[PDB]
Amino acid sequence: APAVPNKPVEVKGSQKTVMFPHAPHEKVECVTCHHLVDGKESYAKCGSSGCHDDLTAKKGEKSLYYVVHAKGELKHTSCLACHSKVVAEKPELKKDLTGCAKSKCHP
Ligand code: HEM
Ligand code: HEM
Ligand code: HEM
Ligand code: HEM
Repeated sequence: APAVPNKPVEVKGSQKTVMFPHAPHEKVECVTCHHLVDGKESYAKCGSSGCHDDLTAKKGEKSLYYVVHAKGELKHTSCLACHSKVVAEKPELKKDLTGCAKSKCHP
């Protein structure tokens, strides 16, 4: 695999950009997020052409907003789905990991 980035990286939408840190996710398997595509591994950007390249729609497989924020029923784990399970076990982190304002994603 390539080396994991050692600094936070940009995740751009149509209007806002959020910084993603790999360090706190050191014990999550790479494949949980960089999922297989047509049975092969890939570390391309999520919003790459032919991937989740619709930067304005809020629903649908092709929407980057949806694959990031949807709370349930998906084929792979979204950022908000996993963070909601962590907050049930560590409720002190609710606003940092799930808030829409003043959180670690949208400070
Ligand atoms: C597991 C150790 C693992 C590896 C390896 C890895 C690599 C990696 C690379 C090479 C990039 C840069 C992509 C580029 O082409 O610029 C990258 C970026 C993102 N990653 Fe990652 N990553 C590993 C693990 C994880 C885990 C566990 C998750 C989810 C919690 C995750 C997520 C992301 C995200 C988001 C990005 C940014 C993509 C974008 O569209 O900007 N990585 N990773
Ligand atoms: C970048 C790390 C990235 C993320 C994040 C991500 C998430 C993701 C989710 C949550 C789903 C399920 C959506 C649903 O159930 O409606 C999902 C599904 C697909 N993905 Fe994805 N995805 C990331 C990376 C990439 C890349 C680099 C591509 C293009 C090669 C891509 C494509 C797809 C496709 C196609 C699907 C639908 C079928 C499936 O495998 O579930 N994703 N992704
Ligand atoms: C989806 C790409 C996604 C994002 C975005 C994301 C962000 C994120 C941040 C900003 C933090 C806080 C770290 C800090 O304050 O420096 C954080 C922390 C944790 N996350 Fe996350 N995360 C995304 C995805 C996922 C997934 C899919 C999981 C679970 C499979 C996950 C888990 C965690 C955990 C655990 C932490 C640390 C919590 C703690 O106990 O301190 N994240 N994430
Ligand atoms: C709380 C549920 C919450 C809301 C609501 C929210 C909104 C939001 C918007 C409107 C954007 C901009 C869309 C665009 O520019 O196209 C956006 C972008 C991102 N968000 Fe978000 N968001 C909420 C919560 C969180 C949390 C807790 C995290 C981190 C786990 C997070 C992450 C992201 C990421 C990544 C982006 C950029 C990619 C994209 O969705 O286009 N959000 N958010």
